[PDB]
This record gives sequence, structure tokens and C-alpha cells, in this order.
Amino acid sequence: TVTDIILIHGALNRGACYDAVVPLLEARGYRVHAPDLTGHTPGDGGHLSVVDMEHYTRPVADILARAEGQSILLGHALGGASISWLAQHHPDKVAGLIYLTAVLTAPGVTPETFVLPGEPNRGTPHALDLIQPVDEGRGLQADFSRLERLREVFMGDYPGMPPAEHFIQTQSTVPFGTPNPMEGRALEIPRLYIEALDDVVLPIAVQRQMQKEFPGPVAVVSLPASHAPYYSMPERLAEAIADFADAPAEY
Repeated sequence: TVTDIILIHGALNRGACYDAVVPLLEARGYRVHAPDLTGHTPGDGGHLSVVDMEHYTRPVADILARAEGQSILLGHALGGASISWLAQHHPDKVAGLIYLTAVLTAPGVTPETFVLPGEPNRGTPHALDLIQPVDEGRGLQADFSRLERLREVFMGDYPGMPPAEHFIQTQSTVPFGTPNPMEGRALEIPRLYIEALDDVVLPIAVQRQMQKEFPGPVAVVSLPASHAPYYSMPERLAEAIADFADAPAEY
């Protein structure tokens, strides 16, 4: 029943960031997607172009529409906020949810609740520190005065640096404010959390707090990884992805 797997980029990234993995999941027989979200394609308008989440996530919904059977939505970092939103609006069309060191918020809880300082086990002080407001506050951009610091925190995973086709310049604050609207059939959908144990953007302590705070069971797999599992262990990540799309409920 599960024909398609859809990989979804986090803040200030692009679908290309997944290139190490797309062939590995194609091998296991799926149709593999790594779209760019609205405002994440150079020359598509940029961060200000994105009205809301329905508009931010439309490129995936388009795919989900064209799927032949079921689909699996993976999200990375802020990408978790998207697959949660889509799950509620296409629960017929998606058969499982992967949150790859991603933001998973209980219904009604926004992603900033965990990005911002809070108790208990909430916030990402490294990420707020290297990501600054721009455009009178309606976009976020990295802090290029500290490039090596940017690499240590976000690109540590890359062997050796990541290519330019992986990132964008400024990110819309739309997914940050919009709460998780999941309900009903949406919550039936199986859930798995791949957590990067060595992530210091989104620290393991915050990763578990979200699983705990989320109503209902979340299956869990654990990668000894930095911020990006895909860069440093595409195989290990690809396997645990394709084992989940083989049988999401049992897994």
C-alpha cells in the first residue's frame, strides 16, 4: 500500500540536502521525493512569499495527490512542523510519519514552545544564537560572521562544506507560529522518532521531551549523530526509513 516516501527539509535548507539518501531508498523499491517547500526555491520569491502553512506545504500535497498508493512523510528539524500539518490534511494519503531529530508538538502546541527557553527541557540556544531576525523580523537568516561556528553546529555531519544547492538565504517564520492542528484520523497515523543523540542544535534532552509531551505512542530509533543524520549515516538512516515504510504499524 505504501508507494511513496517524501523527505522534507528543515529551516534554511533545501530538498537537495537529502541526496545521499534518495538513491538508497529508491533501491528498496519506493518512489522517493525530496521537494523544496514554498519559498525554498531560488527565484520563487523568497521568505516573504509564503502566506501560511497550507501555502508552505502545498508542494508536498501536490505530490501526495499524485501518489499511486500510500506515502510516508519524513521531516527534519523544523520540517517536523510540516509533516504534522500535512498529516492532518491528508491522513487518507499518508501511512506513517518520521520525525528525524525534528520538532514534534502535541496538538495546539507551536514549534516555538521548544525552540524558546522553557521548563522543562525546552529550547535551542545554539540555534537562536546563530539564526537572527531579518526583514523587520519576518524572516530568519544565519549569522555569516561566524562561518566555522555555523559549520560545527549544523554541518558537522558532512564528511570533511555542504553544497550551495542545499541551503537558502532566508527562511519564513510561518511554520514557527502555526500550531500543530492534528486531530482525529490524523492521530491514528503511526509515528516514529529518529533522534540524533549528539545533536546540539536540537539537543537529545529536547528531543525526548517532545516525544514525552506528545499524546499517544511514538516509536523511537536512535542514531549516534550530529544535527544531520543524512549527511553522516545515509545508509543507517535509509534502512530505518525503509523498515518503517515496509510495515509502519508493527515497527
